[PDB]
Order: sequence, then C-alpha cells, then structure tokens
Amino acid sequence: HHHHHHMNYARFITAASAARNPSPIRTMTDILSRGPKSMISLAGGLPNPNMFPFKTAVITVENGKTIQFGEEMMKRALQYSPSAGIPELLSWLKQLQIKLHNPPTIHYPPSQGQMDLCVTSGSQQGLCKVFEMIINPGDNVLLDEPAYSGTLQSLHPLGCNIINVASDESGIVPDSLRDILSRWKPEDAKNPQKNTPKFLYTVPNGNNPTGNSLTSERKKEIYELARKYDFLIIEDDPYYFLQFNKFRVPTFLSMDVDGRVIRADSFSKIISSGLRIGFLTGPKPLIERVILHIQVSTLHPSTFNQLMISQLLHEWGEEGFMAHVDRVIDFYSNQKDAILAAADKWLTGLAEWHVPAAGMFLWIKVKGINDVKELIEEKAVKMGVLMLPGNAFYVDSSAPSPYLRASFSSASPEQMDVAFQVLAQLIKESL
Amino acid sequence: HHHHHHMNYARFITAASAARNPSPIRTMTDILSRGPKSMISLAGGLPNPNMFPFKTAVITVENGKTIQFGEEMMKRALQYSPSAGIPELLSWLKQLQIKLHNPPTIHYPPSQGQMDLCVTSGSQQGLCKVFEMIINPGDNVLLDEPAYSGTLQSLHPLGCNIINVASDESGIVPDSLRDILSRWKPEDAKNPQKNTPKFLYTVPNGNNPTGNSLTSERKKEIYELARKYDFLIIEDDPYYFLQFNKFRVPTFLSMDVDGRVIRADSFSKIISSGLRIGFLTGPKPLIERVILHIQVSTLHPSTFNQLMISQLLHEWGEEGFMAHVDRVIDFYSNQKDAILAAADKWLTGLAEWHVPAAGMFLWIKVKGINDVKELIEEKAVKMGVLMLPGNAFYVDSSAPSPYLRASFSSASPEQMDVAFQVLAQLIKESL
Repeated sequence: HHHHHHMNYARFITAASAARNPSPIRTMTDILSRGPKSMISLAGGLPNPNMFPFKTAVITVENGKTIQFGEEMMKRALQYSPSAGIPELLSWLKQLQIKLHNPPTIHYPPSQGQMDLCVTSGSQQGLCKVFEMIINPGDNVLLDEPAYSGTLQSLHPLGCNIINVASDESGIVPDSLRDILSRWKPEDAKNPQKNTPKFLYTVPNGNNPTGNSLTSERKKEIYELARKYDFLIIEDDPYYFLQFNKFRVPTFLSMDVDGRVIRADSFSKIISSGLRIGFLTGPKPLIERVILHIQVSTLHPSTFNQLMISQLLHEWGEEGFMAHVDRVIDFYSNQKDAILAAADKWLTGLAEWHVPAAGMFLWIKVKGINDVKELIEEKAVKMGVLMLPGNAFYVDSSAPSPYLRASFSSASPEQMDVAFQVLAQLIKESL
Repeated sequence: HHHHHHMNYARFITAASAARNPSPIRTMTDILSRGPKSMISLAGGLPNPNMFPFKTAVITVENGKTIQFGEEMMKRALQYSPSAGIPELLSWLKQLQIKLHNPPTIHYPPSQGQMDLCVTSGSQQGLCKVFEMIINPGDNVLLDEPAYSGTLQSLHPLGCNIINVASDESGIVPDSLRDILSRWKPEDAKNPQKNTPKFLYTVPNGNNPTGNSLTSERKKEIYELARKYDFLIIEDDPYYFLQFNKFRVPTFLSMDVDGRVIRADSFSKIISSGLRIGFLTGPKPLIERVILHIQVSTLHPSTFNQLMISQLLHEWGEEGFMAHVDRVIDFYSNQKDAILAAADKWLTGLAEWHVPAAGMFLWIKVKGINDVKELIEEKAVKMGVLMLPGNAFYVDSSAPSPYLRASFSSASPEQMDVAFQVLAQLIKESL
C-alpha cells in the first residue's frame, strides 16, 4: 500500500485566502494558440512592446556562455509573463527538484498534494504569502529560536502565538517538540477550538544566525510528529546550496509522503540576491493560493531576470549548476576556516562557538557577560569594529543576549584577525 | 493661512499594519559609511557578490545611449538594495513628481503627510499593499464600475463592501458620490461604528475597460467631498502617460493640500511591463506601512531592473522622457484613430462607443442584446475573432453585460477591419 495520509488543506487556508479567485492577465493565450493562427484577437490587455526603449542585451558569464537577448527575446523579456514563472524556468526547476529530492508527491492527484512549483520575487515573498495564507490571529505556530529576524518580523503582525521549540547544535530537538505537542491529543487537530499548531517553520541548513543544521534522523522524527498532530512543515532552505559537508542531508520535501511540506528555495546566496528570484515547491492546493495572491500583487517575477537565470541554467545543465555550487561552497568553506582560526587565536577562553555546518555566519557566545550590546554599539564602534548583537534573532529582542553574529562572507583573514583582536580586548576590559 | 486639514492616519491603518516594525537587511550601512573607512564590520548579512556568475551587461537603447554595467556596477545590480528603491531612482522620480504635479505636501512635517515615494515591484504591488493596509472586513469603500478586473479580485477577499459610484463619459459623477455620502454625517468619520468609507479608488485617465477620463472640475468636487467626509483617494493612474489630449488634466495629487491622496504610477505601459517597476507617492505615514510590508515580502524591486530604468531616465532627462512619452502617445493615438474608423465603417448602427481619452481600449456597447458572451466565446471564436466580454469588469460578473472591450495596442488597420466585419455579421445574425 502506497504510503501517506489523507490531507484536508482547508484547515490551513484562511477565509480570505480561500475566497481568492483567478486573476491572470488575459487568459486568452490558450484559446488563441491552439486555435487558428489567423484568429484576430482584440481581447488582450498587453501593451505594445515595440514602444519599449531597450532593444538588445549582452550579458557576460564567468564559467558559462555569454547570454544574448536579440530583438525578439528582448521584447519578451520586457513584457508580462505568467504568474507562476516562465515555463522553461519552471520545467528546469521541476527537474532539479526531482533530481535533488525525488519528492513522493510528484504524481499524486492535485487535490491530495501533487508537487507544484511557483517562481517568486525572492524566496521571502513566497514565505510571506504562505504565512498570510495560513495564519488567523490566535493560531499557534512552532519554530526554533534564534531565527531569521525577517521571519519574526513577518509573523509578529499576523497575531499568531509563536511557541519556541528547543534547539541545539543539531537543530530542533525532537524530544522538545514531542513534549510541547503533548499539550494536545492528535484528534484535536480535527477540532478548531483546540487550536493545535498549524505549522512548524525551520531553516534546516545553516540557520541564520547560529550556523547549525538538522540531522537526517531528527528530520524523520520531526516529520512523524507533523503527521501525528497534522501540521504542515515550512522548510525555508536558502542555504541548502551552501552546505560544507560532502553529502547533503535529505530534506523534508524528500520524505513528504503526506503532502504536508512547503519548501522555499533561493538562488539569492549563490547566483543573485538583487535579481529577486526564488521558488516555492509544495502541494498544489496550497501553492495555488499563493499564486492567486501573486496575481493581485507583483503579478509575476521580472521576466527579464527569469530569462537571465533560465538561460544560464539551461546552458550549464545540472553538471554546470552543481559545479558552480561547488565553487561557491569551496569559497565559503575557506572563509569559514579563516574565521574559525581567528576565533581560535584571539577569542579562546573569552567566548565559545560551534563550527557552522552551512551558510555564512559564526555565532559567538561571549563568556561572563549578560548582554553584548553594551560592548558593541557603544565600545566596539569606537575601536573600528562592528558585529551584530544576537537580540534581534529572538521573538523577545529586549531580553539580554550574550551572543554575537559574525559574518564570514567577505572579510579577509587579516580583517578577521584584527576584528577578533579588538573583540578580545573589549571582553577582557569588561570583566 | 496655509491650506489643508489635520489628518489622523491611524483611522486608515489596520491593527496588523500598525503592528509592523522595521526589518531592513542590515541597517549598519549608515553607521559604517559615516564612521571611519577602516571600520571592519563582521555585522552585515550580504552574500559575497563575487560568487555571482553574471559579470557585465550591455543594453542597447533606441533614442538613447547604450547602457553599460561594468564589473562593479554589475555586482551592485546583483545585490540587495533598499526596500523603497535605489536612491538615484527615488531622487529622479521625486523631481519628476514635483515637475508634473507640484504636490502641496512636499515640505509638510512627516506626521501630517509629507510627500514620500516608494518604488514597487509593479504599481499593482503597491496598490495591493495599500488595500491590505487599510481594509478591515466590513469596511466600506467607494469606486466606479466598470473597473480593472485585478482591482476587483484584490478587494474581494478583503471583505470590504464595495459601493458603486456612478460614472459616465467624464468619469465619476460627483452628484452620485455626494448622494451616496449623504447616508452619513461628516462627523461620523470620527466614530468607527458608523463605518464611513475609508477611501475612494479610481483610475482617472483611460479607465480600463471604458477609455474614459475624469475632468478637472470633477476632480476638484471629488476632492472636496473627500475632505468633508474624511476619506482617502487612491489615484491609480497607469495610463497617466498615455493621454491623447495635448494638456494633461491636473491630478488628485496636485491638489492634495490635506495629505489624503495615495497615487500609483507605472512605467508598465510605456517603458516595460515585464521589468516590474512602478511607484507609489503619498503621505509618509501611509507609505511607511507599505515599505514595512515590502521589507518582509519582496524586500526590494530588482536592483538590476531599477538601474536599467534609472540610467535610461538620467541620460534622457525630463526632455528625453517627455519626448519618449510623446512618441508613444503618437503611436497609440494613431491606433485609436484606426479602430474608431473600423467601428465607424462596420459597427455603425449595430453598436455605440465613446472616443477613448487615454489608454489602449475601446469599450463597445452592442445594441439589441442583453449579454455578449453568447456571440463571442461560442460564435466569434469559430469565425476567427476574439474580443473581451465586459462581465469581468464588474463586481457582479454574472450579471449580463452588452459590452465588449477591444484592444487597439497592436492590431493593424486591416486586422481591425476584418475583426469588426465579423462582429457586425454576428450582431446582425443575432437579431
């Protein structure tokens, strides 16, 4: 018997989200193409692209072929395109997801969670619209702190109760999640008044700010709890392609037999943050709610920027894409080694840290102080150094934090050495 | 005494919108630049742009200088940028708004509505976030039908009561608005339980689908009603730069002594729809709520696409921008003349229409039929022609509509002649 549980997606969709109806720009593109080519439509609502002033583009690529938009491709790049993304980018990304994650839901019926993808204007846009789709005021949601400050700022106005799940150097601790969920009975998920959690959100690789990643065994245990208590998992994975380990841990999407995982991927850290391109992968009924919200907001991701990325990826193939990933990992892993060496030299005895598993941040706990912000934004700024106090990564940002987040994306080894010399002095003269 | 009334912006901001707090990507950009240049920050959260694969760009321009992104500019184009837009585009657009509209609010205190601008990922994103900022379920809002289908689809899930204001060939009819508002007393606006309308929304030039535009005298009367009953005006003006008249009618923004107008502009019809660039202009406290929502969603408009537009506009200057506008008007006005000639020839006696004042649509009322959709999507599609039934432009899209929207953005005169021959035959053989 094929594995996986029946889902009722209506439990995870607000009344406003369910009320949305389709609003594409001129759906006649289907009735015209299949019909006669001599079919004259005065029914469309597209501006004439011959008026647009940019005419051709040439974009050079390191380790890839030059990208050229000739006259006709430029007119396409400068015109509206489908809400979920251009078809050639969607098709390539779907094949990538199948290669990397082989999701169980690929061939499910739509109504029981068939895998669907949506290109978004950055991954964070997809996450925001997912949160907005699900959360009514008073709903309970689960996540591990410290968390990305932007996620916390997105959730705050929605009025949900954020329930912290304990975490350590291997991510969320399943025993903590199990203990929290024992507040409910599993059947309470079928009774709205009981207010069982709607979802668990986590960054499973290279959490910002901690650098920690989940293990495979913990992901399996967490997934089983999500099935038992019938909550969704929001897998926000922007550092998926920045793991230092040779082998990537299987994702929640890869084990999602039920159709309860919404995954966010991004090329923001590896290909371009400024182009505003990410993508959601998840069950069709939930992805459809996000698409409909896009249709009345941004309409679509930039057609031009999608064509840039799509042409890059098609020429690279999976091989060239993974080779690029491996160059970027190599660079960040060397930066990681450099910042750890500077910490070993100058901060030993004064602070403690875990080795980042992925991403671009080192999370430093200063010993013998209750709050860092004293010796950073008032003392380190006078000595020529700035690192980020940890307070902003908690729901309660006023509580004291002895943590600093240090970035290793760009500093040279010399800059890291100086920076940690200064920090060591500050810690010393503050004890 | 300087003209304009005290505003209380809290009356137009939902609890969720007011709850938002600032969430920029690493605000340390200010403490670093003014500080010493030898200040080492490990506090930022930017990915290293040297990893990104695109290295230079060359973009040709008709009637303008070729745009070049060299190595350093490309790294900027591929990186995160500020939520409200890049500074050089904001500054140029602010000067444009001052030139075109000379808004009264330029030098007001922030708290009483100082003019502020936000570049958005298309104008519709700004409008969506404005609607979301204002509307609680059950709130009353005012607009004229027929209206852009996307606006209606955006408002539907928010649960507002849409109150139709009568409109004719000169836009909203002020006597209708006055009669509707007589349901309330002006002081009811200071009593939430009375549920006075929160805003009036309109497309004042070249309404989609009608082609009609407001007159100056009506705008003044409408503005006075907005002051008297204390509602905002949402001026959605994507065809502002596509007016066929030599002189543009003054905008609501140009008369906004109170700070009660939120204006949406777009370059989607004139420079590029696919680049997803528009902008809001409005009172600082309201624009700030939109920016904060952007900060947790799209983060910013594509940096690359903003640099393309900004470099185009700076090289053109106001003179080159207006010259481009005038070429585009010339083209669309000729298309307008062509579709009117085809209507004169083939549809006279069978339909009636008003001459479009702006934009790219002709709105045709078929005589002697209650609903068109019979003779379009089941009869015209077999004869090689498609035009858009008017039903989608009303809140009640199931009510019969004898109207068709015909686009003149692209068809040749020959295609228009054929299309209207067919439509004339269909009307004839359906009576």
